[PDB]
Amino acid sequence: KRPEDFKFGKILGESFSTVVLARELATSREYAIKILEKRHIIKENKVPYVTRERDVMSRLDHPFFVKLYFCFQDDEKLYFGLSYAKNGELLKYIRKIGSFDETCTRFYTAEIVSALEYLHGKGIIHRDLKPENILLNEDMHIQITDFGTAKVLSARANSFVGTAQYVSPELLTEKSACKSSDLWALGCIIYQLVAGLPPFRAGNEYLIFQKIIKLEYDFPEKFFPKARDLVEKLLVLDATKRLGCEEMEGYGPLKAHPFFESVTWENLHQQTPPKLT
Ligand SMILES: CN1CCC[C@H]1CCn1cc(C2=C(c3c[nH]c4ccccc34)C(=O)NC2=O)c2ccccc21
Ligand SMILES: *SCCCC(=O)N1CCN(Cc2cccc3ccccc23)CC1
Ligand SMILES: [Cl-]
Ligand SMILES: [Cl-]
Repeated sequence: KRPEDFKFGKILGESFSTVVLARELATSREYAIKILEKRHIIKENKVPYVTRERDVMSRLDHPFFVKLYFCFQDDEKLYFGLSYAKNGELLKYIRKIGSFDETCTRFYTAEIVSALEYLHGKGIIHRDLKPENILLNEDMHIQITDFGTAKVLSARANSFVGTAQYVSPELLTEKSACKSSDLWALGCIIYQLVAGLPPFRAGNEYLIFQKIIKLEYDFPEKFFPKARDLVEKLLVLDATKRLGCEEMEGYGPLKAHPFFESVTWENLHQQTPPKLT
C-alpha cells in the first residue's frame, strides 16, 4: 500500500509519533495511521519501541487487539496502518462517567481477560497494560494497542518499562516481567473501573512505587464484593500466586471466579456490550 492511497484526516493524538485517522480512498476503510519521523525516532532513542511494536503486532490475530494491516515508508517517514478504534480510550470513559456499574465492569473485565489469555497464549507479555491502551471500537468492543513495550517470551524477562500506576512489584524489585505482571495491571484496572481511581496513589512516581511494594491501597465502601475479592487475588506481591498465572494453573481458575460466573465467554466479541453506566 502507498501513501497516495489514503486521505490523512484528523490527528487523533500526537510523543514520538502522530496518529492520524486515515481513509483508504477506493475501499473507504478507515485506519489509524501512526506516522514516525525516522530521524526523531533516532534522536529520542525510540527505535526499540518501533521495531518491537511491529514484531509483536505482526503476530496478533484476535478481535480484541488492534491489528497491523500495513506498513510503508518514504524518505523521512515510517507509516504504521492500524485498526481504527472510533470510540477512543477506555480511560476516557472511566473519567467521563466516573465508575462503571457492575454489569459493565464485569463485561469489559471479561473481554480484557479473554484478550490476555490469547496474548499470553502466544507467549507475549504486554508490560504496559492500562486504560489509556485499552481502546473501544465502533461496536464498543475493546481493542488493545501500544505493543512497543511488549516482550516475546522464549517464563520471565528483563527490561525497564511501564506506567507507574500499573507497574507490577516484580518489575520494580527484580527488574523482570512475566505474564503475571499483566495480571497485576488487570487487578489495578478492575479497581479503577469500580472505584473511578487507580488503587496506588501517591505524591510522585517513586512514592507510587512504594505503595505498590507495600501493597498499600484501600477499597472504598461501595466496592462490589465479588470484584473486591477478585482484585485481592490479582494484586498479590508474589507473582506466582496471582489468579490466572501459570503456577496458579492459568486462566481456567481466573475465568471461574464468581465475579465472572454469569459471563458467556466464547463469543464475547459477538455480543452487544452493555450500555455504559
Ligand atoms: C499518543 N497517545 C494519545 C493519548 C494516549 C496515547 C494513545 C494510545 N494509543 C492509541 C492508539 C490507537 C488509536 C487512537 C484512537 N484515538 C487516539 C487518540 C490518540 C492516539 C491514538 C488514538 C486507534 O484508533 N488505533 C490505535 O492503535 C495507539 C496505537 C499505538 C500506540 C498507542 C496508541
Ligand atoms: S514500513 C516497513 C517496515 C519498516 C521497518 O521495519 N523498519 C525497521 C526499523 N527501522 C529503523 C530505522 C529508523 C529510521 C531510519 C533508519 C535508517 C536505516 C535503517 C533503519 C532505520 C527502519 C524501518
Ligand atoms: Cl480518546
Ligand atoms: Cl468523547
